[PDB]
Amino acid sequence: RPDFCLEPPYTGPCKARIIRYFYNAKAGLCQTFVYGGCRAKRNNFKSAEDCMRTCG
Amino acid sequence: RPDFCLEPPYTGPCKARIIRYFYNAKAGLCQTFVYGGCRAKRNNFKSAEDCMRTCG
Amino acid sequence: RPDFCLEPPYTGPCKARIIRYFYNAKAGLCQTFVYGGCRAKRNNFKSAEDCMRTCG
Amino acid sequence: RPDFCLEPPYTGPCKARIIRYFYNAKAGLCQTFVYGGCRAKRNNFKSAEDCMRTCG
Amino acid sequence: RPDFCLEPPYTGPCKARIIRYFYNAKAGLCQTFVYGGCRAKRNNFKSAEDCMRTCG
Amino acid sequence: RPDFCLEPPYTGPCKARIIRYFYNAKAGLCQTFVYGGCRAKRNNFKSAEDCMRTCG
Amino acid sequence: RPDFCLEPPYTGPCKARIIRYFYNAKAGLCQTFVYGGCRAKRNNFKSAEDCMRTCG
Amino acid sequence: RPDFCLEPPYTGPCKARIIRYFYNAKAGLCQTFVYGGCRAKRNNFKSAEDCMRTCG
Amino acid sequence: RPDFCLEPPYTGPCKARIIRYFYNAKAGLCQTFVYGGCRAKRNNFKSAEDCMRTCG
Amino acid sequence: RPDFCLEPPYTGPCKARIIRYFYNAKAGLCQTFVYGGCRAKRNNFKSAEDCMRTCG
Repeated sequence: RPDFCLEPPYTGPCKARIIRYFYNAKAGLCQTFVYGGCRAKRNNFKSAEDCMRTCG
Repeated sequence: RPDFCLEPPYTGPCKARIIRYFYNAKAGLCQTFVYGGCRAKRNNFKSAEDCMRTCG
Repeated sequence: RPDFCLEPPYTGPCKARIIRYFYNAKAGLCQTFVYGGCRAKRNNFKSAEDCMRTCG
Repeated sequence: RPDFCLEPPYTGPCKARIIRYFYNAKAGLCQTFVYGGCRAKRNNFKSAEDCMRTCG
Repeated sequence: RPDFCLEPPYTGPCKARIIRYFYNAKAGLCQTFVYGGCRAKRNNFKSAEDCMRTCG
Repeated sequence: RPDFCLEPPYTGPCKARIIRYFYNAKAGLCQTFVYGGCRAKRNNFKSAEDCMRTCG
Repeated sequence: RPDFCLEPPYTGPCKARIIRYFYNAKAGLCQTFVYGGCRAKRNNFKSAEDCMRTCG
Repeated sequence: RPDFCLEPPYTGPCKARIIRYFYNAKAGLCQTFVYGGCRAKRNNFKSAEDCMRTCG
Repeated sequence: RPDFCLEPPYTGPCKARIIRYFYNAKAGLCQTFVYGGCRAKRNNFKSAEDCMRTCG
Repeated sequence: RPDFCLEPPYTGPCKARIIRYFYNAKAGLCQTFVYGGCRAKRNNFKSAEDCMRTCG
């Protein structure tokens, strides 16, 4: 799996409360987190399917 | 049905106001609740279809 | 995890070509499969989020 | 619950393969079926949430 | 039409601002209202299609 | 209501099987029909909400 | 085109921040506006496709 | 408006029947067409909102 | 690519927190930003697919 | 970018006609392709946003 899959979720400086998925390396699966709407990091997926396939 | 279907809905510490479904064992059906966006428990479904099938 | 998470994906007798998710116990993650539209088994999720949480 | 909730699912004369929900009075929950796209009966829901609330 | 179709829309105690549909018996059609996310009444539909068919 | 609301649903020459809504003047409400994907007439709505408001 | 297509967008008294489309007669096209969630006027479309066809 | 807004809709060699929008320069608005799923040209929009804004 | 693809993202005067995509000419790809809900500029896409094709 | 981003799109053995995105290394952007519904490879994204961020 890609190295960015090991990064902690990043909400960012923006004010939106949008649900995104990130890979939790410790748990071994993708979980939800609140994304601000801008300046996203690579461990940020709009689709859980994409999260599992890319990082799983 | 799985034991987690008996736990009460858990909103969590996050600030989002997202609608999710949980199985209400008493009522015998799935109902809506507000999910915060993180630290979800197992009785939390994005799709009502999934909620009925998994817990119904 | 629930025992139904161990059953193979079931397309069913119906003629629709709808994408659903099922838990692949060997792979340790949820994958896609084509659902016919009726007579679904429990290892059938409309949302990948629901699949990981329920069976992961 | 409304009397139409006791009707069997009706696919109709049209050629589409769309997933809809109907209340299965015997099973006591909503299930999926393939809707043709036209001439729908009342026990036909686009949302599973609506199906459980209206007929549950 | 079902008796619950005659009830006024109920937002509920929760804080979400989700759009739902309710049947306006006076107007003879379904209209939008803001649902809080929990403790929904029967005259609350996620889909306008479901609202017209159930109450129309 | 607009005059186009009185027109019969028009599927068109294209091959797609997409669900759309049209106003049924006789029934006094919007119903579903299968749209081919091209050369749409005015009594064709992607949203049932839009159909009721425009033609209801 | 219908006369309601000439009305200015109406947000309404409700507290939601939902994106809707309205026909801008001067610009000759549909644009976005923030709908409150209730008491909608006719120049309010959930789908841009519906807006262009109904008012264009 | 961009020059690609003047090109005719292109379905492509693929077998899917997906609805997309294209700008009809003559009609002065965006209309639907069936996209095959691959080798898309620039006058192909997933969202009608994007089509009006980009080409309108 | 169109000249509007070079303009910075514009949130606008409205109060909604909606995610949209804009083309980042320097980065050479589309990124997310928070749109207010009204008075949109041309470098604002509802679909990321549309953003890459139009500006990429 | 990950090595799987260099792989050609893979439709698979299944019979569904679902649109997915894949990274076209030569073009330097994500494009659409038809996915069969099963046995997906890593260069397969449900969201174009995810495709650009993961492979861009």
